[PDB]
Amino acid sequence: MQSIKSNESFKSVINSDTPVIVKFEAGWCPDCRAMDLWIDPIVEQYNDYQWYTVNRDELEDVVVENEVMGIPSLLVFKNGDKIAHLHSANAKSPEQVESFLAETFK
Repeated sequence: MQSIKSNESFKSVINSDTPVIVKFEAGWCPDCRAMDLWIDPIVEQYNDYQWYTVNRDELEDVVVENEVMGIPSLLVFKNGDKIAHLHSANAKSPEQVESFLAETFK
């Protein structure tokens, strides 16, 4: 998962013809840390898609405008449009993330 470090970079990768998956997170967060222990196989299954991270405190403008309400959240984009949003309250286990991505990519 490559880190996005600016608003322009964010705009740029979300205007992809092929879908893009972005994890919003922060370094202090033990739920964000948890997710990293189990997310790598899901990333591999979903290899065909680009995965990125956004630090929630670093790009607030992005966070607020994409209606990111807690962390970790997983949002999916295609041609600039937000196509799915996994809110952090439901992002607690690999089962939950897998199910969200299956529902979004079906």
